[PDB]
Amino acid sequence: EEVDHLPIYDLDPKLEEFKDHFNYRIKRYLDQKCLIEKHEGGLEEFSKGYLKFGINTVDGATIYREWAPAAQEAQLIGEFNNWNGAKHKMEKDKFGIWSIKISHVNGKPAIPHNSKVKFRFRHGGGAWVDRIPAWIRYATFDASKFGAPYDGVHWDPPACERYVFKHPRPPKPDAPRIYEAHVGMSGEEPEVSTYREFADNVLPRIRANNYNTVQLMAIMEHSYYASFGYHVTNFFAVSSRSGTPEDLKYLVDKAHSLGLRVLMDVVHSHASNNVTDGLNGYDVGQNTHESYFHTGDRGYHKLWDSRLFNYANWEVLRFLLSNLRYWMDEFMFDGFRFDGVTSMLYHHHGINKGFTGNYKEYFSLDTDVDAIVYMMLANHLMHKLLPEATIVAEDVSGMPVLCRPVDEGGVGFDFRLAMAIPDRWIDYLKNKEDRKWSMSEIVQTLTNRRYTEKCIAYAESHDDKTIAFLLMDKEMYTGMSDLQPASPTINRGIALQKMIHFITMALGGDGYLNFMGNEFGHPEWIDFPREGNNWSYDKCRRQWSLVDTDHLRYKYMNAFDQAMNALEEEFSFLSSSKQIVSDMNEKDKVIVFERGDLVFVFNFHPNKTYKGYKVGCDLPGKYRVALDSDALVFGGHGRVGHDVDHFTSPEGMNRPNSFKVLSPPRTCVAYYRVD
Repeated sequence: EEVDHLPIYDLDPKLEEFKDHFNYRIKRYLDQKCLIEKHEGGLEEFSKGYLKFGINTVDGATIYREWAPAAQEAQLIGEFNNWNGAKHKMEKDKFGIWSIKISHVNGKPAIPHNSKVKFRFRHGGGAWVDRIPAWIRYATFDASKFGAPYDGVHWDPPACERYVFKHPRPPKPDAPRIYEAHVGMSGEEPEVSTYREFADNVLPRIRANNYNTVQLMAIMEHSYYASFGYHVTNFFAVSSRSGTPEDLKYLVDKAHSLGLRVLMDVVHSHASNNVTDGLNGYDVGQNTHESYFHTGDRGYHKLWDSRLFNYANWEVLRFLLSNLRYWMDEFMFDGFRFDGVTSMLYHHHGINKGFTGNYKEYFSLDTDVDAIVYMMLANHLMHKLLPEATIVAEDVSGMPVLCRPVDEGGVGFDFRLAMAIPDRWIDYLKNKEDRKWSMSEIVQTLTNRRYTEKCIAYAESHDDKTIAFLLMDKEMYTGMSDLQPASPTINRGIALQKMIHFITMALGGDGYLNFMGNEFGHPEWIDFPREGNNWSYDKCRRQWSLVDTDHLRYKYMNAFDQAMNALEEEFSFLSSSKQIVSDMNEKDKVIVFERGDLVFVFNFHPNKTYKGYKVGCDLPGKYRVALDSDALVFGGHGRVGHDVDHFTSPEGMNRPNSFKVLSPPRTCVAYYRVD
């Protein structure tokens, strides 16, 4: 009844044209939520699946449950029964759920902590098929033959071997300033670094640079390291190559001790096609109703060579929804990024598309209502468990109401990534001479967004040449030493890196993201150990020594990043709806804008200094430098006086006031009004 007028219609009048689609979508959501409440005691109860599935201790007994309707026989095997499951046969209920209850022996659990287990089943009268339980919380590999392969590990450490959280979740910041990181490649050494090494060495740097949030990639277990965490095998398992689940808790608690929020990459967009180690091992040709995945084309993602979930399946909803609670409750995360949302939103998965902005592309028979219902239930659940959670969507398409609350009719995400921004910088840096850069085009890319929804801006992210390397290339290996004066190319590259980051932050959105190393213009690119590079770890690491060495110039880019984040912390401009681009000067290559209380002046001209350049502002009074890219501490030339007063003159009777500034070439300066 109330689904006749969704709040989203008042927010965007164009949406009402697609009332039929939203009618269908919202009713599907309501129906599914009602089913969950009727049969499973609500979303909060339904998402406690990990206390029911996998291996769990109960009074005097151990219970193991596994959903496998396609099997006719099933047993639990492991080191505990010498890999013979004859005395540990499971029984199958009418819903295709297999169970076994194993009595304690002298009050001791039958399956020792840190011991290997497998789900053993037979289908169609064939040989035993042995898989890792779908709800396993840890899975290890032996670096001798295969890889790998992986072993499911019962993780239930005794009291003195458990990590106990000491610190509370910090509060939700006014704007997320996000440091995106991958633990494995976070060390200096050409090796897989560990959770504890990241916590102890990298977390302090993140805090020192004034980030308030960590986006932690590659946590969900993945057998293929080069997948960057995207191709998940064991959804409930902390990736073992960097340590144990207790090591991850240590990392999260340490982040919290430093006042940092932690979000985890949630990959619910697909599953690895790895048959031996992952969920795909449960597909034995059965109907989709009896699988994690669709069948035929709908079951396969061509681009990711991966399997695609049937989001309408009861057990798939239990699995995924419980997975969210698992990470949130057990590991104390402050939220998540859902990766591959674009693929989830459409049956074509947005592959090599192509989105025009026409609403017909968003609301049609290509819209995946199954997946949207799941994400709606997910967002309703997560924000109920943790009201201050931040949930980010990775969506390139620009789907309307993706980031409006479920109660409005939206999908329920808090932020989307501003995924169009990095493409603009790449094209400009690779293909366009500095003199042909359009100031309006830069502004368009940064500002052409949905203003009823929040976004996280970033100049570059993982996936290859960095902005700094596009700017400076081979010259970085010699030119970054302060032992000789900077060349014109080094001076240009350092200047523009700061400017590109700063305009992206200030104009691009309502939050900011930076990938590990890019804050100081880390050289080269990221390359994981693959077959095509002969399993090299050379570019699968971070050269912290570059930023730690005082006789290098990376410190200059790092200092600016620190100051930029500190500036946001002081003035709160990311969380301000006041955004006015007052000057786009194509001839002079100048952009002037206001964000919140700050007036920003960007001079992209290669060589020209503008004395007494008139810039518009809102409030009259006395202005001074708030942040100056040309300061010597940021490796600039020190041409802009920080103690210089800039008095305003009245305008009118398109800004009401103005002052005059000095603007040297390739500089960005933010000015504030003196109280």
